Amino acid sequence: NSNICEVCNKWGRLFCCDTCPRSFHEHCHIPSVEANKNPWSCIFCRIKTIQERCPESQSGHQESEVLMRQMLPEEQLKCEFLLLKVYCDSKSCFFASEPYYNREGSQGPQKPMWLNKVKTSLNEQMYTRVEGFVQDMRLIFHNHKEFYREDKFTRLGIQVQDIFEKNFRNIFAIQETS
Ligand SMILES: [Zn+2]
Ligand SMILES: [Zn+2]
Ligand SMILES: [Zn+2]
Repeated sequence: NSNICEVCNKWGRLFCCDTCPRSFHEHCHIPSVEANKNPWSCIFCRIKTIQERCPESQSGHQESEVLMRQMLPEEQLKCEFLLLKVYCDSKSCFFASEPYYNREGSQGPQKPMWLNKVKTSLNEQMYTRVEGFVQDMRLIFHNHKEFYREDKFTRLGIQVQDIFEKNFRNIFAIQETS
């Protein structure tokens, strides 16, 4: 197994996966690492298995169809994974915790959002469809863009959104286009 967290790339108190070499801190894994379960499989492994069990799930889908899906166990897991994929980028630190807004010539967003809030929402099963999750994720980056305006810091929003969007298209096998 690995000696650093797959998500945050640090050593510490790690829990090792039984079916692959990855390792995680307890609250870096999504969901948080389970109390017992021997063997244990991580979220990467559990996603692999869904794809192997249904090979045609990798065929192209329309975004619109994927968003209307109900949050049944397998879509809940893919959303969890997609969220984990964003936390794997170090720049996620700017979007993790609750923001505040006091900049000359800007107003705060009507609906603030951050990664840890979406984590808690997924944890508490507050989304009934994929759409609710995706909307809150996009809202994070949209809020950033509108607030920081021409300040070059807006680039951080574009960049982490791109990681979100790429992984969205991969996990949910969105039809490739030109
Ligand atoms: Zn970690
Ligand atoms: Zn694994
Ligand atoms: Zn099948």
